[PDB]
Amino acid sequence: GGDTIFGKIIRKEIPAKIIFEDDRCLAFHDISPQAPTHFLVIPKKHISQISVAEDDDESLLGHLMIVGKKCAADLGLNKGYRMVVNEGSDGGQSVYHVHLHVLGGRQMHWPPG
Amino acid sequence: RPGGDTIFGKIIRKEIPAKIIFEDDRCLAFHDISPQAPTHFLVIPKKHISQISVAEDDDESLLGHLMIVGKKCAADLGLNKGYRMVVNEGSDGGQSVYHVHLHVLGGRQMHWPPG
Ligand SMILES: Nc1ncnc2c1ncn2[C@@H]1O[C@H](COP(=O)(O)O)[C@@H](O)[C@H]1O
Repeated sequence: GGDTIFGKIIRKEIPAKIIFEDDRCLAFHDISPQAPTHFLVIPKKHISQISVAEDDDESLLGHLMIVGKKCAADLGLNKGYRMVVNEGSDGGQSVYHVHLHVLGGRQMHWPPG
Repeated sequence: RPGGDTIFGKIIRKEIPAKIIFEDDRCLAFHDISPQAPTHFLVIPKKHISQISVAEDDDESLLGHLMIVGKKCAADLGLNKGYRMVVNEGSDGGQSVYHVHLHVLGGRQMHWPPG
C-alpha cells in the first residue's frame, strides 16, 4: 500500500515489530523510539498526509485512534500517553504515509515539540 | 449537562467565550488561550468523552471527524507549511482538561520528540 517504507512493511517485504493488524490498519513499534513505549498505527490505504485525507476517510482515521487506544492498554500504558500526527515540513512528518504516533512510559512534556 | 462538566462544557454551551474557528452539530474548533505555536487551536467533540482511553468503538467516526475538521481548519488558517496534531491522555500525557480534544499546532518548526 504505497511507495514508502511503510508500504514495504504493510506488504511484509521487510520486518517490523508488529503489535496488531486488521483488514485496514497495522500497528508496530517505532524503529527510533522516543519513549519507553513508542509505536505507530498506520492505515493500509496509502494516504500520503492528513492534509489530503478525504471526508470519506473519517471513520478510518478514527479507527487508527481506537486501535492506538487498545494497543496502548495492551502494552501496559495505564498512566497515560500522547498521540501525535505530523503533517509536512513544519510538522516534522518523516514518512509520507499517514501515521499516528503513540508515546508513553515516561512523563511527556509541554510544549509537544 | 450537554457538553459535560469541564471548562470545555462551558465553552460548548457558550457560557464563556472562545474564538471559534468552526462549529457543527458534532464538534467545535477554537483557539487555545495558552498557545505553544503561532497557530494553536483545539478541536473538541460536543459529546462529553473524558479521555481517549475510555472512548467507545462507536466513537470512531466522531474521533476521525475531529481530525478532518482539524486539517480543514489548518488549511483555512493558512498553515501550508505543515502542523502537528496532539492528543494528551492521562497523567503521563500531561492531560489537564478531562474532555477529549485534539491540539493543532503550526506556524513554526515543530521539534522531535514531541515532548
Ligand atoms: N477557556 C479556554 N479556552 C481555550 N483554551 C483553553 C481554555 N482552557 C484551557 N485551554 C487549553 O486546553 C488545553 C488543556 O490541556 P490538555 O488537557 O493537556 O490538552 C491547554 O492547551 C489549555 O491552554
